[PDB]
Amino acid sequence: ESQPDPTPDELHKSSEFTGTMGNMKYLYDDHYVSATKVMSVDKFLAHDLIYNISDKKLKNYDKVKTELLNEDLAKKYKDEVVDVYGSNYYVNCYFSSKDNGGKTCMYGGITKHEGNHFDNGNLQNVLIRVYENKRNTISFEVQTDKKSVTAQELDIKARNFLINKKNLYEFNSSPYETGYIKFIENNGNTFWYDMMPAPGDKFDQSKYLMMYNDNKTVDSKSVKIEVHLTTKNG
Ligand SMILES: [Zn+2]
Repeated sequence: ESQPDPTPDELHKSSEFTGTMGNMKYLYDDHYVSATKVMSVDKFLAHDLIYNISDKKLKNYDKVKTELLNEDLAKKYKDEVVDVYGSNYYVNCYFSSKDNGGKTCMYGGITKHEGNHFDNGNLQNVLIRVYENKRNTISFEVQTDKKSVTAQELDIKARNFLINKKNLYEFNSSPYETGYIKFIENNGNTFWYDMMPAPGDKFDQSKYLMMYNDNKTVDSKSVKIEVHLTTKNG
């Protein structure tokens, strides 16, 4: 059923990462694609959808391609009016079938608009508990207007806060050696994401963000979230 917690040896270690941690920071530091009530207009590969979404803030794009885990998911949302929220990238973002106004790429992040908001139009607060070397040091809330929200949206908001509050990611490296965010649903199901880059000297943004392609959603009103960091080295 649910995924078992991380084994000690499998968590990515920042000490084994030789690239620029700033490239991971970029993906979560006040960085995200957002849109409401849109419908896809085109496709590239069988598992993706293309939307006309403009970079409101910093005019960097007018088109967005989101890749999904499979062809079924893409077909399911193809003609639906949806809301979008996710972390985008530009390096190795591929479009056109020889040819096929900037463009940007991302994974998952879509939810149906209809019936997915709160009656009183208020926002739902989600508590995030932070653990450092097995100690709950701080806890804070992030918000969403969606009853059923993607795990990606909640993750992004949580890391954005920790970047500023705890300097989660810096340009050169990170004060933490290990890190993973865990979700606990009200039906008992659990799952987690590794918050550190794979070992080596070159961070692959596209490959990392791919973990969101399942378009996983959770009930904002009842889900629990825990961030587990260690400085177990230094
Ligand atoms: Zn909506």
